[PDB]
Amino acid sequence: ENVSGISAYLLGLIIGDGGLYKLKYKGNRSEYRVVITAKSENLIKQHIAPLMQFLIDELNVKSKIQIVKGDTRYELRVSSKKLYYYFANMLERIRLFNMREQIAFIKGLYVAEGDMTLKRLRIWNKNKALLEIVSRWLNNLGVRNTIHLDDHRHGVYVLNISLRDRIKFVHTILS
DNA sequence: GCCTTGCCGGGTAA
DNA sequence: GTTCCGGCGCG
DNA sequence: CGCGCCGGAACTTACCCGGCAAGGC
Ligand SMILES: [Cl-]
Ligand SMILES: [Mn+2]
Repeated sequence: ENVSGISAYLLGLIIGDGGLYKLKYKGNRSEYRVVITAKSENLIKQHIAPLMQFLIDELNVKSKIQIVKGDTRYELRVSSKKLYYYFANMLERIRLFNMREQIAFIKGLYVAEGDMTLKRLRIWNKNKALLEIVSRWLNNLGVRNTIHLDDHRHGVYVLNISLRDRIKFVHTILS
């Protein structure tokens, strides 16, 4: 479906450059947040937000897309119990993504946490198990890759995509 | 040569 | 990237 | 009383970038 794909992509952005938060305030107040942060307000307004808005319309979510200016980056924020569980449940069923979703999701994760220089093809994350999942999808799409611990200061692993397959990767995934 | 990729420090964009 | 804050709405 | 959407803001740190050098054809 068109929404499952846009969903997979947004989840990549979210995991890569934002998050999902179940907040608890005093006294017994709460909030659920779907967040993507970025340096460029323009990317957020022009590229990311129209995608999220579509998803919101599609799910009859009522919350508004908030764009908040932070000291170091802009934050897209949807304050919504519904949107939150939607993405959170999807994250839990990640291993079952089909090809369409796999691709969309890797695209989102790469845009967010990849080497966009493209001189090398790399993805960074502290979650090894998440990288191992991506690694297998790639291998099965004919894109060889390795994982090792890149940054010993912060426990950040890198998924390195063999440049022998640079073309199949840039073409297949970053479409 | 040249290409690839593991290594590792800077500092800003998460 | 994450979690405080004070606000508000609502059964 | 209990919870869930707003609008920030302060707070922390995980990324991305990019030079180097070892191994391979
Ligand atoms: Cl995971
Ligand atoms: Mn990023």
